[PDB]
Amino acid sequence: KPQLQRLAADADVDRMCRLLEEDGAFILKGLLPFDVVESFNRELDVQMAIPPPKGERLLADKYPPHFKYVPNVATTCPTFRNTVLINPVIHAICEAYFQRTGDYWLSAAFLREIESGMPAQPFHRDDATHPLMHYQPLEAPPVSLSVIFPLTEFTEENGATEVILGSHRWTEVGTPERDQAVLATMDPGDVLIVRQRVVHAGGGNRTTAGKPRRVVLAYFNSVQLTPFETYRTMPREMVESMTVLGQRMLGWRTMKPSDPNIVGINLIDDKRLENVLQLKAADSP
Amino acid sequence: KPQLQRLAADADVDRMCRLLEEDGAFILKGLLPFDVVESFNRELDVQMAIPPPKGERLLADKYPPHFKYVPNVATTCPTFRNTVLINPVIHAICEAYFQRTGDYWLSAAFLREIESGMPAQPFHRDDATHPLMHYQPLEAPPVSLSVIFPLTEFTEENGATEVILGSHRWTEVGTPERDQAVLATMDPGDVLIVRQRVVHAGGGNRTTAGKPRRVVLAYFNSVQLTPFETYRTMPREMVESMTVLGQRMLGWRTMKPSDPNIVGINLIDDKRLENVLQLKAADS
Ligand SMILES: [Co+2]
Ligand SMILES: [Fe+2]
Ligand SMILES: [Fe+2]
Repeated sequence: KPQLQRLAADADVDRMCRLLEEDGAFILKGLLPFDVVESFNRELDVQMAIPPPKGERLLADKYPPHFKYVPNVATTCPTFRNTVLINPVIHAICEAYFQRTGDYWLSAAFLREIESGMPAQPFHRDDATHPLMHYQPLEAPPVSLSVIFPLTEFTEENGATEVILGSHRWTEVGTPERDQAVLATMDPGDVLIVRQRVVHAGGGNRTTAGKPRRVVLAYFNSVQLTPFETYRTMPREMVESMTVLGQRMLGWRTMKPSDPNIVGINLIDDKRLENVLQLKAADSP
Repeated sequence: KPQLQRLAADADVDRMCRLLEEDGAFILKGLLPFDVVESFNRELDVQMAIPPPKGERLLADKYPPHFKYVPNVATTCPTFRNTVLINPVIHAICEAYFQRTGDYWLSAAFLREIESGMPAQPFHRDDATHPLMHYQPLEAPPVSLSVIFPLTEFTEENGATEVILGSHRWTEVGTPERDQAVLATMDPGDVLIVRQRVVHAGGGNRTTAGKPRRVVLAYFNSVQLTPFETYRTMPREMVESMTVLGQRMLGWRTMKPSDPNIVGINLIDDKRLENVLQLKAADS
């Protein structure tokens, strides 16, 4: 079976862009150094250690108490906010991928941890958070890109993501067989990039030794689509410590869909949002 | 030749909905009382008298100087924010129209004034702010609704909006003649309601004298779609003086697209935005 291509960080962007249209997915090998990965893991550990609140939790309250989830990791994990989120290889890919739709930003970035004994996900498309995506035709400009960060090893046994190459060209998901998929086996620091409409499934975790598989999922969307997570409650001090790119990703700046939108989006008083807010940024100068 | 149906403000919503799927548009007669129309007009006169800006204007700078425009009237006109934005009939229509896509909110509401001697708009659909709308099939859940408030009289002289009935079912805009459209002639306090994909055009203004024609356009979108105007810089006192419904329309609350989105949208910390912000409201 044709496998997912593993590319070094210096790989050609045109090539990556074409990989996404032909195969629908690929892996960037060793993008994040191990020190970044381990700093990110420790920040995430802090969040998972927090005793559960007394109040409502929108997603978590639907699941049993052993559910492992960290929402909107950019507000609590400085390593993601300052290093992972603004990786220039990721954004080179995004800019080439989103060329026909225009600007993109971060819709969500969150931790999942899959424990030993968990079954695999059903095969699906990532068209549920913004259901209108389910009706976009294949040839329309893509509005969503999935970026999957393994924070432990992804192996065959512990549930490496199952991806069916070319499946973004299918009419429906149907009920595909597992052996039609290939495995995104990976080391921490690798990155898996998945095109809109590609049929895939988390592999669960069939190990029995008690070692959980840890994944951070980041969804970059056209700025036409409302971010699932809103970063508007970030303190000004935190917002201003980020770079312009980071501020743009977290919804703090006016953005531009492609023509025929010739004005922009996410603005106020006919001015750019960062101007009305007098937003400073770390790399303004 | 079929005309725009004129309906009483208290008409049945099922009939308003049949019209939007058959004609694609209709007119509500006398929805806003005269005292609402007058105070709204007074609040817009204040903004119209604000001196010309010193910095860039994202929209205004794109067009010649006869472009009279007041963006995001929700933040500067209390009558719109406290009365027109939350009108219960408008929302009965919206809830029915957006049933398949789920929750909706305000993408934009703004004032345009069209002086004498202005030519009509080219025929078009309202699919430019969110270009992905161009590729949605006709059968897919609608994600946008246009609500047009005449603040002066719309007449055949001064450029009442031209609407081509049933044109939401066309594959493309094409090159339609002006005589394929019917005119949304209205008095202030009426409301023109236009379905997504309906071909239409601003009438311009064929008059030679007279004050400009004045219109407030509100675009209501699925909460899946990012609001053109962000109301996030409204002061907390202003936000908490509004009703829950008002806060939802202006992006200050977590919202719910339809299943299979089973969590919602516009949340933070796995919590509702209004709960993180400890947001009071006029009616909660
Ligand atoms: Co003719
Ligand atoms: Fe998925
Ligand atoms: Fe229009």
